[PDB]
Amino acid sequence: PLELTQSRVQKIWVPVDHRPSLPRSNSPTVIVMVGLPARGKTYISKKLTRYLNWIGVPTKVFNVGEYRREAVKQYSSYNFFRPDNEEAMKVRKQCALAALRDVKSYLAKEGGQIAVFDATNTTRERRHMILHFAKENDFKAFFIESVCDDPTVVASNIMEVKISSPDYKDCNSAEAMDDFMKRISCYEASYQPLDPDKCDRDLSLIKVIDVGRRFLVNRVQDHIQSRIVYYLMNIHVQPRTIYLCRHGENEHNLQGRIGGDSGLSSRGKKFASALSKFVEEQNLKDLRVWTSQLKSTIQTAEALRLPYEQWKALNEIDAGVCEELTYEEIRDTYPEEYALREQDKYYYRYPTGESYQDLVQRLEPVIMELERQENVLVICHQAVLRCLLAYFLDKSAEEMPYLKCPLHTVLKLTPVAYGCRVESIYLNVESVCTHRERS
Amino acid sequence: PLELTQSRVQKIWVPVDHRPSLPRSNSPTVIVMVGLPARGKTYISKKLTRYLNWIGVPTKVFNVGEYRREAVKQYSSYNFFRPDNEEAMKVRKQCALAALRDVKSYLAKEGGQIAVFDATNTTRERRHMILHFAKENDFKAFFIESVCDDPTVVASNIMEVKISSPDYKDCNSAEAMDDFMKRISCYEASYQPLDPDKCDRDLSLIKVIDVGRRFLVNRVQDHIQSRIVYYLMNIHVQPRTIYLCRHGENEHNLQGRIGGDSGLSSRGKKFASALSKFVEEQNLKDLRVWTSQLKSTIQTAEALRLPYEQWKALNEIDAGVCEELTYEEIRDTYPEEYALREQDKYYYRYPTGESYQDLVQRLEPVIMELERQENVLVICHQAVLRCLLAYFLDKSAEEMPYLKCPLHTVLKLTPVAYGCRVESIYLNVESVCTHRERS
Ligand SMILES: N#Cc1c(N)n(Cc2ccccc2)c2ccc(Oc3ccc(NC(=O)CN)cc3)cc12
Ligand SMILES: N#Cc1c(N)n(Cc2ccccc2)c2ccc(Oc3ccc(NC(=O)CN)cc3)cc12
Ligand SMILES: O=P(O)(O)OC[C@H]1O[C@](O)(CO)[C@@H](O)[C@@H]1O
Ligand SMILES: O=P(O)(O)OC[C@H]1O[C@](O)(CO)[C@@H](O)[C@@H]1O
Repeated sequence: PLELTQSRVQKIWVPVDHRPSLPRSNSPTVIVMVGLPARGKTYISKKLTRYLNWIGVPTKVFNVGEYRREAVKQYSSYNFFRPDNEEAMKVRKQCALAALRDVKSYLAKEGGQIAVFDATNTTRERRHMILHFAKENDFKAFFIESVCDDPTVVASNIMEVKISSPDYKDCNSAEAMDDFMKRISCYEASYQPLDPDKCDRDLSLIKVIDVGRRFLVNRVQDHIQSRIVYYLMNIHVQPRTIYLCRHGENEHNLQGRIGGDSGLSSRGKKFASALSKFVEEQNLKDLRVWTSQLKSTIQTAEALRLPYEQWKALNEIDAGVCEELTYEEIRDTYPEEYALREQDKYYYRYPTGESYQDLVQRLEPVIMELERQENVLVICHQAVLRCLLAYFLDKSAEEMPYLKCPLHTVLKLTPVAYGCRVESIYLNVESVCTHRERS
Repeated sequence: PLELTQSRVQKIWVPVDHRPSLPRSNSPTVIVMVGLPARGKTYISKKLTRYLNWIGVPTKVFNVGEYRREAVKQYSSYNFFRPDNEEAMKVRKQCALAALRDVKSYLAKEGGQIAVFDATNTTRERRHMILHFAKENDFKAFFIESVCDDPTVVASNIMEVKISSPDYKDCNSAEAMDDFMKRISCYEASYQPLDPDKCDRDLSLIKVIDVGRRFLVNRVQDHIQSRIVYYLMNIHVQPRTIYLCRHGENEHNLQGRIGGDSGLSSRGKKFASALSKFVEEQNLKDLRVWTSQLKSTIQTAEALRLPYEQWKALNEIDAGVCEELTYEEIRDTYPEEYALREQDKYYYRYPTGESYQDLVQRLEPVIMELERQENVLVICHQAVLRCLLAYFLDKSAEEMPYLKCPLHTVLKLTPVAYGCRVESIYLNVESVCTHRERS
């Protein structure tokens, strides 16, 4: 009794499945965005979706405006958003219902876990309809409202991401700004904010007040909602830069050996000096420096003459029994293991070691702290860097083990208009190449 | 250049410190509890302190009532708490100032990081005085207010932990309840709740409303405050049971070998059956079962015929190079390593392996999820179990590696009146002993 087998790829112990002659084969969530236009609802939707997908929760944004741009060919003006525009009001409702139809298909038929319903959802009527849709489909509903009265914040959002919208292609900055202000005004009369005190007392919600200065949290039901709330409380919209790089070339790199805790080669030491000059030239008022607990990243940070913090979570992927071996020695000693990894690089777990999937779980606290911080330099390792980069660049689990993260190269990340601007800076020091493409 | 040495105990790479001829050698936080008596302030203080200490943040509670019980020998009645009691009002202020004096000494001179100031702090005047004390000593201030108007909740708190207070030793349940209600009334007139809208807008605070049904979060400044907020949102006061046990005896246990991924011995399989009978006899409506990804815990869970979830975070401490070795083989092959561990069992890191300190960091998400859940059975390993037990039993880092966690024994944890009631249930199946006392 209790016969188990270890799955070849993930190394998970499962009950031996001696299928008979005829082999026979929790609740999803609708995140409801709430608020007036230019309140960062799309910014929240996109960032939260990026984080949830990276941690392994399949998430998708359903933006009602995109359904509208598809149904109504060319956008002319705020007149489309008028409350007295009978025809456009019918079209807008149809677009919201078509988005909900795609929400049902995503959560009930496509293996999606979270659907972010990105719309104004400013009226109790619209929200009651979304709740009815959730209850009838056995979906949980979690509301995220963004409340802000600052005209500087509103004007800045219009200038940064609204004027550049496909709706304002034929318009100049002044026309687009004026039209958008009138467009916001169309929503102000019927806007009923969330009321957790009386009306929305039984709803699970978060009210993000004054661009995250204050929060009203009501009835957090589960793990995922609690995580979202913690995430929203850790992120900020302050300007900053994230620099990511690997340790300078090490002795194992020269021998083509994986893992281990070898020190910097002569070229690696040259990169470390080059990195110090680069850091100095960036003229950053304050900079946090993070390393792994492995020698090569610490030696690189030592060259900076700056305080640094060592994180065990930043240590390179653990290769288990394959540690300190070359890829040729892995193919010759463990050919089955080598081929299994090549076929499923993200989920593959090394024997007594890790997978890229395990790395994500380990790096989640790193990501949360990266979000809290401002200027940060992370000196790490190839697999760790691919994982962090997949988070910032919204790369899938399938692409993550193949992202190009060369040695002696700084990846400069600048958060701007929904995404991250990525600049690469090679510090002109030769090294070996450790990148291996798929087969 | 960049000469580093690896510290023998923790295995941390540090710059080689060639001290010259004459060798030369962030801000603490005051957590302010706010609210009327019988609002769970002491419950919050104690639980939060237990969590913060376990994760490695030195934390201490300063309860003003304990300073009062020390200054004023015997407690007679609510008359001591009267606003017109000039003498007792002076004494109570002196007690609060004496507690603050000990807060300053703890944070500035004893290496304490967090001081939980456990008092009513119901008036703006008292809170302004605490803020002045924090600003002058360069301490951060974070307010935690508990607001509840439910008379059932208040009466239940008086019955559960107030009537049994050293103040009510000579009183019967009815006298003590009546005196305590009058005592609460003494505070109601001068009570000024936190106002993050106008008056307390610049204060860093959390308002816990209706026993954690709702939260008002204002100006979370840093990492530790964000963590506290996340913790408060994950804990609950619902009745439940936590069962903790190790996998049934394995083949490595019989050989006296550490680590590895061996399967259950014949006795281990007998324990697994005994555990199923025990679980069945507990008659729990719902029960979550958690295991590690190691075979022995999964085989134990397989005997239950219940759904279970495997956590890589529950995997036994990694012994690095010492994996699959007996303690005799460790002492003979690695005598320096063996002696270093015996001297500093909590901080000692195995080469390419872990410390109990690393285990805590790995187990933090397990603890957070254990808090969210109700009835949970955790089937794990000796070092993992000691770490989890140290959290629930408020054991120090020094005691943690020596806690007794025998094989074939269930530790039944029942949360009641500030602590955890611990019941041990041996399932009458023989095994080897893996416990090793200090030398
Ligand atoms: N109202 C409004 C908002 C707005 N205009 N934006 C766009 C924006 C982009 C880049 C820079 C500034 C604003 C936002 C971007 C995000 C946003 O929601 C937030 C903002 C901040 C937090 N949390 C915190 O800041 C707590 N440390 C959580 C959610 C609100 C707005
Ligand atoms: N008012 C009041 C409270 C009160 N009487 N107690 C004592 C208590 C002990 C055991 C059982 C029930 C209540 C409390 C114990 C804790 C407490 O503060 C909480 C309560 C709940 C949370 N969070 C959540 O429940 C969110 N899942 C965070 C903090 C408030 C009270
Ligand atoms: O997943 P991949 O492509 O093998 O890359 C990860 C490897 O890269 C290295 O960082 C350097 O080759 C190794 O230490 C690690 O095993
Ligand atoms: O810290 P200690 O006392 O060595 O106990 C941890 C050890 O106990 C075991 O779980 C069983 O002996 C080992 O796998 C592990 O190395």
